[PDB]
Amino acid sequence: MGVQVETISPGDGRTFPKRGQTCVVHYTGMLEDGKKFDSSRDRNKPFKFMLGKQEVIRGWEEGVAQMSVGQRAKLTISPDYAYGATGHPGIIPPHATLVFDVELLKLE
Amino acid sequence: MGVQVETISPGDGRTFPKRGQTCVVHYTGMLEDGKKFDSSRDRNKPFKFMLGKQEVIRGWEEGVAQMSVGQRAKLTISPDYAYGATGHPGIIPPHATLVFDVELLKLE
Repeated sequence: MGVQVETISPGDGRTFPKRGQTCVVHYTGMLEDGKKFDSSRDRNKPFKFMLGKQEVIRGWEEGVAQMSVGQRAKLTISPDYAYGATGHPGIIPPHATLVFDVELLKLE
Repeated sequence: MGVQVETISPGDGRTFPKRGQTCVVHYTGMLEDGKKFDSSRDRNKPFKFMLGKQEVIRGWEEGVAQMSVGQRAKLTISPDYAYGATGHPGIIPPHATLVFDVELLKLE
């Protein structure tokens, strides 16, 4: 099923992350029931990752690439695009669909 | 391939974790190249988990059950018994075999 991107608030509509750019984001990740399992907002520190390096789940690689700079969006990511059958025991159950609220602050 | 348990130092040879008991352990987890990705020792705080609850990877569920109280052992865990194809991007690569040094301190 992959990743579905639903907007929360608009970006510039013009600047989209390209391979090798560093995306600077704030995010919150929730299980399908709404339980938060991770958030950069609760650390008060944006998270950075390089697009295409696979240092985030596939749903982020392909979903954040669809966002424009400044946009906030909800990414609903099916387990094949997340942590799969094994999940991450103690944090993410097996076969978990995840929901992330992501704001793309800037590209570096 | 599952989990292989190789001893490091002996336990009592008599008391093995049973379903529903809380295992109190110190551990270090390494990727196959030896890079440490997690350790309760570096937090100076033992880790507790309940056997059979799937709050640890399958290799722990089935490998720690083979340890006796007081034993320290090396668990080599193939990806199917760990984090599988997806891994945990940014921490555990896809299809990673992991090595844990685990000491079973006590059962609660």
